[PDB]
Amino acid sequence: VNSFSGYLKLTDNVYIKNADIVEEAKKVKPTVVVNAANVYLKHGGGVAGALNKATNNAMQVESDDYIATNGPLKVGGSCVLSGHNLAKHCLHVVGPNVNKGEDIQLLKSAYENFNQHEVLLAPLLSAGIFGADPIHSLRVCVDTVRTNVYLAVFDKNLYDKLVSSFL
Ligand SMILES: O=C(O)C[C@H](NC(=O)c1ncnc2[nH]ccc12)c1cccc(Cl)c1
Repeated sequence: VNSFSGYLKLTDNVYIKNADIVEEAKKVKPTVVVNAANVYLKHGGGVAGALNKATNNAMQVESDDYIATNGPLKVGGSCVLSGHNLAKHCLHVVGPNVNKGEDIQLLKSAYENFNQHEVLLAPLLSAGIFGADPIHSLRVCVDTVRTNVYLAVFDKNLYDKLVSSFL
């Protein structure tokens, strides 16, 4: 038993809510919150900019030190950093950004990173300003992640569309 609340059950292990992931994180303090990152960990907008803003830019400061030491991530890859005031850990996961011309086939690889953590609060990878089809991303999530994932969908209209079309 965990302390996520009001989540619609999609499958054995995937639950979904129309909620601001930043607000969910502040309320639950999960072990792992997933950031929809880019390879440079430049947290400008979307999930990343919003999470980072909620940490008072501490996420960005930590991320810049990480990149200075390790170089960029791979598209499809991830790293574990602090969750600051939002969670124990933040799993920064790089899905493909369609508006950058990146390979949508890498979405499955991106979701595979979730399997290294027993429970996660997460956004829908490559949705929003990443420009991929959110219905497809949800299908990849359910068909790839085996651990317990709680998806927080910001856009109300998107949430309703995702629920009503889910097979
Ligand atoms: O679920 C959605 O609607 C799509 C979701 N977006 C957000 O979670 C979001 N976007 C902008 N500002 C925000 N502030 C608090 C949350 C938040 C998303 C998912 C993957 C990549 C990106 Cl880039 C965006």
